[PDB]
Amino acid sequence: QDWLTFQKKHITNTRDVDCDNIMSTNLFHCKDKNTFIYSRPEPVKAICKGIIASKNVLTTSEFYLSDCNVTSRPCKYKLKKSTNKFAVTCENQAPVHFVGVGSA
Repeated sequence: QDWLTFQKKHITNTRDVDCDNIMSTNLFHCKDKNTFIYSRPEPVKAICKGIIASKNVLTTSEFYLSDCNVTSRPCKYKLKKSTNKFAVTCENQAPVHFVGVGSA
């Protein structure tokens, strides 16, 4: 989509996110699982340096990222708080898509 709205979708202001509450917003619209990126926008975009075409890149740094995984309970979750690097799809040297946490 775009660099700015990607922030609205995955860039949050809190490491301790009430994702359990947030999910009632159509943004998450009672999702099963979503990771967030608690970061400044600039550090995030820096991963995409050199990336013109749309392709995913792995973060060189570790970021404060949490995964809301829905339990057996309907739209109720567990929070998994992690600090790791992530993969994002960059285009025009801007992250627009989140691929997921998973790396060495």
